[PDB]
Parts: sequence; structure tokens; C-alpha cells
Amino acid sequence: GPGGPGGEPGKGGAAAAAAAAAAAAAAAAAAAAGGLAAAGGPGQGWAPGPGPITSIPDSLGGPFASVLSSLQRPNGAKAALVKSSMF
Repeated sequence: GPGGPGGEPGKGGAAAAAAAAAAAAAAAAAAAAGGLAAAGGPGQGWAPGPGPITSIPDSLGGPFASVLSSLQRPNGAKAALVKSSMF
């Protein structure tokens, strides 16, 4: 036949994997000692297009984005990871 070539081997590495495993533990220990952060983005936004840097609030006590809804009806059970349980 004509043949049947292929592609060079990808990039492997054990350290790259271990690094991720250890990194995870560190974050856990850091919080155990006291507390540093909660998530990679303190505030509400995720808006379309490029936006300004995440500047901390000026004695407001709320998320980055400013509330627009005047009358926000009462709602509950709105979370991605809800506290589950089992017998």
C-alpha cells in the first residue's frame, strides 16, 4: 500500500501530576490554619466582553456587580453544590 504515517508522541510528565495533587492539599491546609480566600472571584460579574479589574468594594458589603432589580421576589434553594446526605 501507500503507507500510513502518524504523529509524534505528546508531552508526558509525572511531576506535573504530583504538583497538582500537592497543590490541592496546600489550599486545604491554608484554610485549616485560619482562612485566606473562598473562591477565585470575590463578587458577582461574569459579564460579556472585557471589563475593569475586580476592585474591592468601598465599605458596601456586597458583590461587585450592582443590584439592578428593584423588587427582587423571595427565592430559595439556589446553589450549585447543595449539602447532600446519606444513611
